[PDB]
Amino acid sequence: PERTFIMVKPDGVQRGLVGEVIQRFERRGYKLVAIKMMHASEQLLQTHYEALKSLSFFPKLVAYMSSGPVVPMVFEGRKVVENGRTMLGATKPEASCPGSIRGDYCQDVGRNVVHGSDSTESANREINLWFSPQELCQYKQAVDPWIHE
Amino acid sequence: PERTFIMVKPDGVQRGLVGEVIQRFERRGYKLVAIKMMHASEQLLQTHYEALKSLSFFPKLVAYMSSGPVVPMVFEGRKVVENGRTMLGATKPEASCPGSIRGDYCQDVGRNVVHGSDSTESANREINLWFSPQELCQYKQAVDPWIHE
Ligand SMILES: Nc1ncnc2c1ncn2[C@@H]1O[C@H](COP(=O)(O)OP(=O)(O)O)[C@@H](O)[C@H]1O
Ligand SMILES: Nc1ncnc2c1ncn2[C@@H]1O[C@H](COP(=O)(O)OP(=O)(O)O)[C@@H](O)[C@H]1O
Repeated sequence: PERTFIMVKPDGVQRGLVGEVIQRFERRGYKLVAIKMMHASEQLLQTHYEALKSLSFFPKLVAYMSSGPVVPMVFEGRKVVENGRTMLGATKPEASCPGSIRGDYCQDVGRNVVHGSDSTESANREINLWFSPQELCQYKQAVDPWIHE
Repeated sequence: PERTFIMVKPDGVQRGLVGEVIQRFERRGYKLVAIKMMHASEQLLQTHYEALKSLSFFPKLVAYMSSGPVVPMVFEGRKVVENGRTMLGATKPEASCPGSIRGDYCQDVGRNVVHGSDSTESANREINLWFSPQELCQYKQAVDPWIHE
């Protein structure tokens, strides 16, 4: 069961885009299995972005990502990691195509509304960092026979 | 700070309407301050519906509301309880007007997608039943000066 970690950033919350992000995944048949709103601590954010810890903008990113609530969530379905990346669009909004989240809503790489896992290994790490196993819900989608072979 | 308790029911999750419900409140300027997905236990559901415990359909409602995950959430803003009720529409979908959630999406009172508090006192009780105070996030909406006097 492929899963990906999606997270609305503080600017996505402020601009009222939480439902929009969820709905883009639901409309593609993906199964919401976990979600919550929280203030993320600096330590959690530093671990989440550990691959970037050596970059100049790391402290600014961490301080920004803790400056208002975020909405982490988990979606499940076929090719959800790769399709999640396409649906979010390029990291830099000016490189993203219309129809993607960042192409429709963003103008600045530093205010690009949403985070999504870039690989299966990253998804598994991020899911387990933000959610305990008991927060992940299991159910069978009624439309399952019509969304994949 | 007025708050209301909104909850997507198992049929709203199955039919991919979670983001739609959130977005109707965000588009009206209301502030999302708490959300999670969970399997609700029978005991929690019986307390939530305690006013109905003497009615014939009570056990069926409780069993149904525990048959798949739900998405409880909390919104904050001026007249959010009363406006929440109008936005959801009448309990019986056939009595609800188009433009409301149940008027747009529902055909059966027993599958009417979403729950919302019917009064301020009910909202405070339900919020505290489903969420500990630490799950409620506080922030200032940037659009605050433009959504109310
Ligand atoms: N040059 C930059 N200046 C400011 N913020 C940046 C810059 N590059 C990346 N960021 C922020 O840090 C995050 C790092 O994520 P990354 O894995 O590089 O790409 P993506 O967010 O598309 O997965 C970005 O989403 C963005 O918000
Ligand atoms: N006659 C009925 N048959 C089956 N289910 C019902 C019936 N009446 C109410 N319910 C269910 O129980 C819930 C009780 O909520 P109630 O406070 O009566 O109205 P509302 O849901 O509009 O606040 C309804 O939302 C509905 O899902």
